[PDB]
Amino acid sequence: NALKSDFDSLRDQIEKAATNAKFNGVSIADGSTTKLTFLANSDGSGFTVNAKTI
Amino acid sequence: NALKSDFDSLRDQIEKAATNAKFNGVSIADGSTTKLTFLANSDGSGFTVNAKTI
Repeated sequence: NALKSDFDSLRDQIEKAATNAKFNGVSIADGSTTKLTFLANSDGSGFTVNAKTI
Repeated sequence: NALKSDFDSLRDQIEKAATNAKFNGVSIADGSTTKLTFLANSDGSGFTVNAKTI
C-alpha cells in the first residue's frame, strides 16, 4: 500500500508537470493542439512542427 | 502498578507531543483541518495535501 501511494503521487506529479508546460497560452507538449506552425519565409510559408504530447 | 503508571505517563506525553506539532499555528499532524492546499501555478492551481491525524 505504501508503494501504491508513492506510485500515485508520482503519477499526479507527472500530470501536473505536463499540464503546466505552457508558453504564452500555447503548448506543444500538453496535447491542446495537433501542431504548431511558425513563420519561415517572408512569403508566409510556415515552419511545420508536430505536437508531441507528453 | 508501576508498569501501568509508566504506560499512563507515556500516554499523556504522547498526547501532548501530538498537540505541540504546529508551524506558525498551522498544522497537518493534529487534524485540525482536513487538508492544506498549496500554490502550483500563476493561475492559483492548488497542491492538495490531505491531513493525516497522528
